[PDB]
Amino acid sequence: SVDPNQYYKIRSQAIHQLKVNGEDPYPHKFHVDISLTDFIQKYSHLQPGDHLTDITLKVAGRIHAKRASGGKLIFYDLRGEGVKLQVMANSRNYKSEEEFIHINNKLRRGDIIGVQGNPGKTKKGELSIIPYEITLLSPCLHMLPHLHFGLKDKETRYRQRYLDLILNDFVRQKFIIRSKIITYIRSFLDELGFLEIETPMMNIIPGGAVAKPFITYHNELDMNLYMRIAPELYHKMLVVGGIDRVYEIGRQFRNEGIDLTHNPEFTTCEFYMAYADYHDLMEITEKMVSGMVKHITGSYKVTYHPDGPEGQAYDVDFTPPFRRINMVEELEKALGMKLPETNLFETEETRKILDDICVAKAVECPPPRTTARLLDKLVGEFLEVTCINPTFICDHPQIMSPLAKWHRSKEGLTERFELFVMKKEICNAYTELNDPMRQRQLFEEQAKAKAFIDENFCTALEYGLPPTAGWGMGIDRVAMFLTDSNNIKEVLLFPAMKPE
Amino acid sequence: SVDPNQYYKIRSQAIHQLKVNGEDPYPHKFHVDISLTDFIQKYSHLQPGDHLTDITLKVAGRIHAKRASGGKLIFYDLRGEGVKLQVMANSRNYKSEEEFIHINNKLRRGDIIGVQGNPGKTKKGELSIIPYEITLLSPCLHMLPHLHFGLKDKETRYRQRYLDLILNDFVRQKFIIRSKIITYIRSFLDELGFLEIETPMMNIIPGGAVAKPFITYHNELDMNLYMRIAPELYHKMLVVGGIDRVYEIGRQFRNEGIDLTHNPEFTTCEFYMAYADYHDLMEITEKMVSGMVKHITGSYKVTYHPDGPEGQAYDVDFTPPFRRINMVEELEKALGMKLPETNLFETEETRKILDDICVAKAVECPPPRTTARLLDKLVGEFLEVTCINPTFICDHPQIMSPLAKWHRSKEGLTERFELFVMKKEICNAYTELNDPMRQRQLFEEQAKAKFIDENFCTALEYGLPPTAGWGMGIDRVAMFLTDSNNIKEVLLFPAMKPE
Repeated sequence: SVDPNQYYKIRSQAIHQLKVNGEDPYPHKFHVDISLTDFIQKYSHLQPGDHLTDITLKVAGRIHAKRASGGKLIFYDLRGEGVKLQVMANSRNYKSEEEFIHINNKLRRGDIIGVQGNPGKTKKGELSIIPYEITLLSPCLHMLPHLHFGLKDKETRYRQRYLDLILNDFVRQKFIIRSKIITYIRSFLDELGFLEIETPMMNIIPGGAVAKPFITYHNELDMNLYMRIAPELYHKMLVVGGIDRVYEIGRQFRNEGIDLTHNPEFTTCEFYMAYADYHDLMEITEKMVSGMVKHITGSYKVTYHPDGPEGQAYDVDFTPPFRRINMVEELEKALGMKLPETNLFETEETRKILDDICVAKAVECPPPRTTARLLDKLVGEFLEVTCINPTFICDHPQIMSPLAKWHRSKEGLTERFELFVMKKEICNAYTELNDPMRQRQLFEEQAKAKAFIDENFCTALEYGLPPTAGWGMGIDRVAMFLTDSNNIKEVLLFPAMKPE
Repeated sequence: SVDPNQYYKIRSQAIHQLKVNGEDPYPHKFHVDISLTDFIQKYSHLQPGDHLTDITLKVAGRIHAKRASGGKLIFYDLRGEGVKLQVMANSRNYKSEEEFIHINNKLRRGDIIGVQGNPGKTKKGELSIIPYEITLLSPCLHMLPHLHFGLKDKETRYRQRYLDLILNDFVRQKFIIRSKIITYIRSFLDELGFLEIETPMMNIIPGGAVAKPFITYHNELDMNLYMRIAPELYHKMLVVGGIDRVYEIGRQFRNEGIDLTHNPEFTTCEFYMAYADYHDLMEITEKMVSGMVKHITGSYKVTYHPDGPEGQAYDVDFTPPFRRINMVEELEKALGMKLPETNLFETEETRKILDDICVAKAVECPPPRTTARLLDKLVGEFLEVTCINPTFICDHPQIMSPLAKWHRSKEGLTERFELFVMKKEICNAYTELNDPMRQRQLFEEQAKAKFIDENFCTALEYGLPPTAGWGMGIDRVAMFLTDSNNIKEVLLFPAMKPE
């Protein structure tokens, strides 16, 4: 058999031969009279045997199958826009029989062609176009996988997305879903009077987050810049400036390991809303997420395959209202035991109480075994695994929530929630800090662990930030869950890949 | 008078004392019953003298002016959402007289306060809220500029945008316009069946563009990455994959000088459309841009100040159809002269004809004086300066358009256009190249003048349909539609040379 390299060499020669022969297989243009989708909807009503010799139309697409029948009849499987239309190339209906031979002899599977012909339906009842003229618009120089075998190797799909999209329609449907999600988010927030904003992705200071950053050098400034991890601080500065409702769906950057659940660049949505608290955002999140799912999917009911198409299937019910649980209470109810008072979560006596609880319940916790990390491990093992449907986990302790405002009624807790779906977090929200002295404390304590402080942002707080609530969502993970992908590369058009 | 640092120290102490005194001026929250804008529309019908003791409402905002009248009556100018509402704090109407004294003594200009009170209108006819209780929500610890004097120093405005927004409402309107522009573009393209996509901003190779790049090191990969200059190559790979219409409104990065018209990161919109040429995109561009202007501004007519509010004012008429000019033809018509044949633009004698023409018409052109650069200077001096209204400049010569497909009818020209507004280009479009050998040639020529995207060459070897591309600088469009002669005016947080 021919191998891929020999096929590519032979076909490049043929196309080169077409050029020198005055038949350049890359012509200036091909105006399409109608899309394949319109053609199918406009002419699906025809009866087996029909042929409209009175209507000539120009369509185009890519050849996926070429089946010769008798030598004066050829069938082409023409694909585009996720649909398919048969080209019944019948010599007697072509411009001329000599040209009919000439065009069929040059066309191969994968070629992009333009078809000018008549609508019709075969005797078997297959909607077809009877071509008067076929034009090779762009040839496929490479050998495509066997028809019906397709492209299944994930590494190849992710490194050649164009090939994945040529062969796999479900991949096209995935990225349509992803775009619909972002579009839906903008519609929802725009209708609530939020201003969609653009803030810097390059900053002079890295800031207090533990995340390892991308560093780049600015030659004109003789200075280093750091790629952003979140737009948070710029958004609140705009809230200080009087823009009460702001959101940004943008790229963030993390300089860490690349694998199936980690990409160096990713997409988040953050919004900040003056004079709201986390209960306001909870109601906002419920309506947005439930409405998104029903609008894009058709139902509140969604099935998801955490381990792959052949693995277990989980039914995820987005029917509002979402289940609401308070972290400490449900953790007590799930353990079947009373935990210490919430204002005692900083004493060492409660730390070992929790340490013992992890020992007794075989809950893994690597060092440091702090109260915060032990609680976090216990919650993930007793409360997050339970959250298959969308579930708000609420009122986290302060010792686990440094950035959030304190709870008004309950000592030691904060005004915070996390929305969990399929055991994973999909958005974070809490009432923000607006005391400039408290913000300076947090920046210094973050800096102490690093070894910077955003003095500009501290100054902005000194001018006055109103009470504000913040919200953040990972778009990629939402896209995974709504495209039934157990992998982040499935929802990234061009995922970062560890080089060959 | 007190200087700003002494004011900040005195007010910080006072707020600290409020804390230790159990009246923390940062309370958890303040629920607003109604926005200032809704309040104004709902209660502007009231009569001078009215006071609705039958309605209690909670509003909030920032104090911009505090004028005491007699000691039991104080007026506060409360601002928010770009609007303004007066608080007529009347002691007889407050919760209690001691609390009324206590709250007014702590409030200063700039403080964010919550007001619970009754709608009403004073005898002068000013819509007001009669407070039953005022709450300090966040104090302004810094001295603000004198009322009526505001913030005018551009450098200060750009380094403290929050302060610029506090003091200058026109700045708020500008960035509302900017968001409307991006939103309008998405609306237009989505309705034409375009898929809004996200393509990588980090790549392993810089690519052939002359642009100076940002380089960053990936530790886990032990490799350098380059910040993108355009998403072009990823979009066409998606068109190869069968997604015929794609667009991306995203950030690009250039590592060059920072000044009033240059920022290291900026926003463009690119889209690619299978089976279209530049005439298709010309009609698309006309409808999008004209419709955008009328939708956001209310008219096709826009006024613009290239040199500032006190300088010359230009009327820019976006009424379709836009004027269309063919570069070589109008350059001949404008020069009053016949140029050489369009297929002779590579001979040295045609280069010297043009060199002489620039000498005779005093058109500055620095070396190298190639045919391409001499034409470009002549076009900018004779054809682009005239383009005040939106004007399509079309059919550029091949010698000036390496990325564009060749024109079938006119030898030496390409299938290309540029949309010019106020003498500046705002979008470029042409019929793309899809011959994989030709793209490889272009990549090789780009590489010698310094790389080759082998992956993108392979994708073309699988087959790219005839496709047309389109690109627009959002920032420059935002400038022209917010009457800004400066890029920092349309960037929320512009890059700034270190103090």
